[PDB]
Amino acid sequence: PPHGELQYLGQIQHILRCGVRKDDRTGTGTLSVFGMQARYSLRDEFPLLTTKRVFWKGVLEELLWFIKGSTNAKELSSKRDFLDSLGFSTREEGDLGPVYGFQWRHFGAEYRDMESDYSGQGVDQLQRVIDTIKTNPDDRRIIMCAWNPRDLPLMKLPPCHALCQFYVVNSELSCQLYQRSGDMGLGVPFNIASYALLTYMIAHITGLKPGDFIHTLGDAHIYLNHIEPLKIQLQREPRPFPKLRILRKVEKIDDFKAEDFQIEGYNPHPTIKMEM
Amino acid sequence: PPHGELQYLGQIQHILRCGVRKDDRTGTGTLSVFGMQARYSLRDEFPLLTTKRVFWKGVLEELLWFIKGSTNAKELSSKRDFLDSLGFSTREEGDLGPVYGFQWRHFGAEYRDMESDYSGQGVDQLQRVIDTIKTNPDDRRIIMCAWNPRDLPLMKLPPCHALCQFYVVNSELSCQLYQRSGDMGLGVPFNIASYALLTYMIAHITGLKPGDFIHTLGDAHIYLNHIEPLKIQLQREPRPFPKLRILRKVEKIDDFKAEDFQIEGYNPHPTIKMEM
Repeated sequence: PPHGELQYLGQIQHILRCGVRKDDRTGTGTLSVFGMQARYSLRDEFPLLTTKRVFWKGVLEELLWFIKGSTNAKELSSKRDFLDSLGFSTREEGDLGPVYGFQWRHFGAEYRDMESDYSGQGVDQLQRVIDTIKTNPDDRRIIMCAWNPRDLPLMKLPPCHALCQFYVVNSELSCQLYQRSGDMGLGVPFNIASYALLTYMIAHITGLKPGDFIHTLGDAHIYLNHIEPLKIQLQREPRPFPKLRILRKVEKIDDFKAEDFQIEGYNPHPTIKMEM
Repeated sequence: PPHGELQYLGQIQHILRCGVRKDDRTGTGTLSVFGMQARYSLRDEFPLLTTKRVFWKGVLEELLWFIKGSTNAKELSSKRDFLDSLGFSTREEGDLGPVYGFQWRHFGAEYRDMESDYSGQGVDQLQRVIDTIKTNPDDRRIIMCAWNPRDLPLMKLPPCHALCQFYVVNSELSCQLYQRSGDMGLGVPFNIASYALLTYMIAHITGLKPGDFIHTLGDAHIYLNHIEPLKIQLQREPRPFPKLRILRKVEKIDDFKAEDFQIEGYNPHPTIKMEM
């Protein structure tokens, strides 16, 4: 049964062979393919890519900050145009505005500052997911969306960047992430690990077992400057994925802490430095 | 190069072989797989399935009614629980409430009745798509969403049922539809034809050529009562897809009429009656 990272590598190769030159907002050209999908088993394995070292502690710490609903850059620990819409003095103090996990936990709420009490304000998308999984696991609407923060100033009712759908059958929790664009070199590996981790978390608090992570892309692209390192990455053979262990029984999504998680059996190839 | 309908047939076969029993809101069991994708070329062909006759005039007429933004059932020509939320006398007169194409043309507007003037109210998702294609064809946000009408009474900020993303490169317009659930027997063939048609329309008014239609599903399912007819459908060999012809030059999406369209070379297998 073939290693799932083989799908990611096949996608990179497909884009290098059949992608077309397409310009992005940031000047930089890309090689682009529209519409792709890969499926990663979460059953007794965790799809942290092995053809280069992925910084999983960073992935974890950023996901926890998302889960908190924080809009304070200071709060994002050691592990873009949107800033122009902010005031100077609030920006200086680390206040990002109503972005990222604010949308997950207070979707539609009116933002005051990064220190305001938003309890009870807006839709808690994340708790809605967890609650639906418990009240009706057959539901087809177990959906959570994220917005690129730069979009929120630009227009009325901007589309999401990412739509994440959960699914339950036979005691297994699966997750499908649709992303309108994905950078294959940097973003995608990170997003895979990040949503796979979220799925492990939610499965843990709802008493289910992780099933599959399905990653679907709109504009799947490779920045011109990542072409040569990706060509080299394609020559590396994947190693069996590692396992992820959750180290205590946790009951609410807000109680998880970075120390609750351990990776084991992770044997990646060396780090590839890709330049944003 | 293999016939694209082969993908749809492979999906049906996959669900029959590997799908699991899953119950749906309507009682009825289904065989379910989470996460699938198929790609249909629109380049000099139109993916109207050939392994059974698809009612394309109905597909066309319903899409035109959507495009109109109509909420009047009477207006939907010859070719569910949500009604319970409506008043008796408005319902009787055919007024469906702020549903279907109302969302496409007046997203977020406050609904009065089916005869009110909504010009200038809400976000015109469809014109926004067309406008972005003309102002920035590289954009990754060329997105239009549809909601299952039954959801709008149920909750604050319900998720979409369908997210449709367009993409432009080299003078070609492609479309990806993500659907959170798809009934393989009835819904999917219809949705394929419907969004492929929309893509032809938009391409025509923006001066592009149709590229690919990508269909992505969350809960891809087969109702228990469709199993035996689908098993028989799987034994039929697809015939080359037909072509679609747009018969005059049309400039605005609202000007299209059912008579502007002709199918040619359509040689389907006989009709399969699938019972909703």
